[PDB]
Amino acid sequence: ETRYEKFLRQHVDYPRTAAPDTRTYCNQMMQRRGMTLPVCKFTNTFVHASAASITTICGPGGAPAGGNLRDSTASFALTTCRLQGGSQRPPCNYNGGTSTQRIRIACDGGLPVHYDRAI
Repeated sequence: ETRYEKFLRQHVDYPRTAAPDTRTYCNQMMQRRGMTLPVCKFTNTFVHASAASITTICGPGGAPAGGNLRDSTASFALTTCRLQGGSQRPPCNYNGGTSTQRIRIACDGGLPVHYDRAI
């Protein structure tokens, strides 16, 4: 898996996957996307924009933010999932919120490789 593919798998959900509520969205998506084995990932943001929309952050669609970090020009629909309690052992239960925010990602060679935070 390329670092780019890992970024899409972990952080890109577009169009947004339908779910009954955000807790269920998080529970389903964290598992579907490979983030609950072998341990529960503590937190993860899904960005609801295309790979192309996010990739431009690394170039004309974003701005330098120190080191290899870039801030997006655009605000994006986001869902943020945070693990209930503190244990890495499954079962992995999540809570979640949604927002519309600019984002700060790490780029390498013009492509996204990590999600840093919402701005």
